[PDB]
Amino acid sequence: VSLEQALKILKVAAELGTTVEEAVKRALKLKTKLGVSLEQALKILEVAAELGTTVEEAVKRALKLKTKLGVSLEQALKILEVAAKLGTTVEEAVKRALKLKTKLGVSLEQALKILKVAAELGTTVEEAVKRALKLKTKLGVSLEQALKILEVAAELGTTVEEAVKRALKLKTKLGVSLEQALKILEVAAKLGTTVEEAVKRALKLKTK
Repeated sequence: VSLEQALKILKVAAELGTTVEEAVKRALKLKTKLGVSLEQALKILEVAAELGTTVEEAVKRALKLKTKLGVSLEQALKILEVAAKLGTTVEEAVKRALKLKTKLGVSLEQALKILKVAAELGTTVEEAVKRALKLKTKLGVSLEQALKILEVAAELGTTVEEAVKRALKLKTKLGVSLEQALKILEVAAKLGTTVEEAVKRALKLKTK
């Protein structure tokens, strides 16, 4: 059990309002029923809790999208998730994700993350791009990392500079990457706990 998966578990349980044991059971049931990875199974459970629908409907609509557009399951699930957060149809979420790809030269995956981040911030797309591009240039991070920093600052209710400060203090305290430090911070905020506590549980959970 990876630290990323363990953190993903804590977070999904929180999103679901269950204990982690119950979340895990639910995720292992799906994994077997679909022959998917644990990572995928948790993504499906996350999307149902963000859709405010059933695990079963999420799955149903995802495979419909998979077959319809020929995308991966992950991609189908982000699309469903972005459309929900945008309040739009998936046809419309896909149209905007393509107009962003063209407008910037980025992948579908990246377009969709931008759209989601703008939605979460309640900012325009153009303004989210501006903020992400500025971090990209100030710290030499990838686009995706710039976007993770944006969300986490929001989640915390602090500035991206203080988000960055803390994440770097974690890379240092624990010897993890920047991505992992951002996940841990996202996860402690979501759980409403200190990062020490989140990590302790994550390590504690890493006997699954």
